[PDB]
Amino acid sequence: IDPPALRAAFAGPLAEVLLSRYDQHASRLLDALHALYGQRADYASWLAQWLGEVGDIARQRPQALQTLDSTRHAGWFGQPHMLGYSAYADRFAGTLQGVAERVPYLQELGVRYLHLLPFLRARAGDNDGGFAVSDYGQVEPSLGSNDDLVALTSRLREAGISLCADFVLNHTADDHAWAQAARAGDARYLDYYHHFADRTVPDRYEATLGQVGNFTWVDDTAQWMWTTFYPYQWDLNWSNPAVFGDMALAMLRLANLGVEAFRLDSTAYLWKRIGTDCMNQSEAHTLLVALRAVTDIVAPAVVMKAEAIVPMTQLPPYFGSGVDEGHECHLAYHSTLMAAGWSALALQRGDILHNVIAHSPPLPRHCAWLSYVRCHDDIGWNVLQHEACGNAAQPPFSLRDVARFYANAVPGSYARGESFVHGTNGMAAALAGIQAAQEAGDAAALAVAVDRLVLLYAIALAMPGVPLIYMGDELAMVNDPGYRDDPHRQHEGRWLHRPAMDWQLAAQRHDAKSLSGTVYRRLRGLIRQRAALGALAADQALASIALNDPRVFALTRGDSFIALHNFSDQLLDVELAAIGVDGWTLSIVLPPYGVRWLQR
Repeated sequence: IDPPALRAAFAGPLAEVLLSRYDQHASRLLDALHALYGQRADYASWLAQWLGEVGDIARQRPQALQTLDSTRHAGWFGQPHMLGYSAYADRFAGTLQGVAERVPYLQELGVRYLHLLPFLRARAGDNDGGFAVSDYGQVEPSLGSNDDLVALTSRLREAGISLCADFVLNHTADDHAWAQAARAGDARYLDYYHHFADRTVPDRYEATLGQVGNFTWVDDTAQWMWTTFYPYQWDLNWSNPAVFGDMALAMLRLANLGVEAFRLDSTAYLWKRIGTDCMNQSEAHTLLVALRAVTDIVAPAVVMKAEAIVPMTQLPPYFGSGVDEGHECHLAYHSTLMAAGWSALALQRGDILHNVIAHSPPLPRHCAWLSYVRCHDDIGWNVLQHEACGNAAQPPFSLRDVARFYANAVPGSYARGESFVHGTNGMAAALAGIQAAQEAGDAAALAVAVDRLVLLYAIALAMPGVPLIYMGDELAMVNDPGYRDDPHRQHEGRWLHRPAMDWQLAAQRHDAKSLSGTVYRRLRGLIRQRAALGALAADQALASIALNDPRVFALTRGDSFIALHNFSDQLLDVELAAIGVDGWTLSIVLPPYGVRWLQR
């Protein structure tokens, strides 16, 4: 208790801007922490010490970053010029400094938000693609060190690009320094994890748990360790304030190295409670509110993004529920839209997209969506289970049929994906028909395939928030079956859509006659138009006009923008009086898989 004392601990021996923010946000932070740890005898002593540490980190934040902090307005990340890009640092340019040398390429595309997949120290051996983190405070040696991260983000800022980094807060690798200390008998760090002397308590938990099989016996610690995911990933005990404190500090150190966005991974499992499924508990959101409050005070230029890949009906809480709305995550991934796009494409049904947008939870103030077409993972069709059941406006559809189509397990498919309802692996270009058309040297089919790819991206680009291009899609890169020939990746089918960047192919973006140049040019056109449309800013409404033709999808933004999509293989038109329009293009005829943008 005693706010002035805590403020002084935070303040240090002797700051106006930083302290003004503390005065406005610290109370929310304190209530969150008290709700979670307030009953502990060590709470007060822990809090005072931690705030002192936070204050020191805050004051050492680079001036350039402090400037972004005090000049960025809320919702900056949702403006029209914002365009994202996701890639593995090694696959894209080998190293961090290599990524920095490729910034001109990112700047020409129009990128302002770059997500580099797990680049922090990862577990030796298997590490689930870097998600088994062994050190939150140091870069994977093969990519460089903190010095290079700093140089990278400085270079990125020179192009107006914000770096997004994964922050795996639910668990660490079993070789993380904390885990090694636990292995060595340090009771202090053993307590950073959920450990049990025997199966008694774990059995009680498991009774209501699910399988994603949640506990692993470890010889070195002589205890059962909570392991929701891989046996080598130990779940942190967030009921321990020291864990929250050290992770919060680790987040700020990363922010001080230039990280401007944090993809909070596996946040649903942050809080455990006997009797529950230990998922999406109230406390897990309280933890995110706390972390968000810390950033509002120390580094407000930063954004918090929920990684959670779930049905859009489960996303609102992440933006903060009730009194906390607007005080939790800034962004969330619209996975329902992503899967609906591919489903709509394979079934030639725009009505599925109408269903998704018409029911898309309205974004809270200063919050936005992360829209995308593909990512480093397989397409998880299950997120559409609800929609697939159909409703009064949209008849049901088969997810199994959609999966089979993209896995080319059906007679007439132009897709070349691979089954992982099981997910689907493969590059956007492979799924859209581009790979198949290229294999057959079919010019006609290639052109249609290019339209399909552009169509799905146009949808993401019209969304409120950050449209995230997956590395290589702008060049229509196809699958990389190469992983199939080396015993180290062979067992991981997702490598099929995790190719290394082809910089020679990238050089072809200049030849408007090449496939890559054609795809690149078309995507660039949409990107530029999006950048000029204020109606597309995240604070503007997002809706969908119900049309009487199931093949078409109409997406509206604000009250002056309308995007029309034809998800069928046939030419058709949409009557102006059916969408109450008669404006400017940026009835209306829509070619197969065509998209049209209009404004007042």
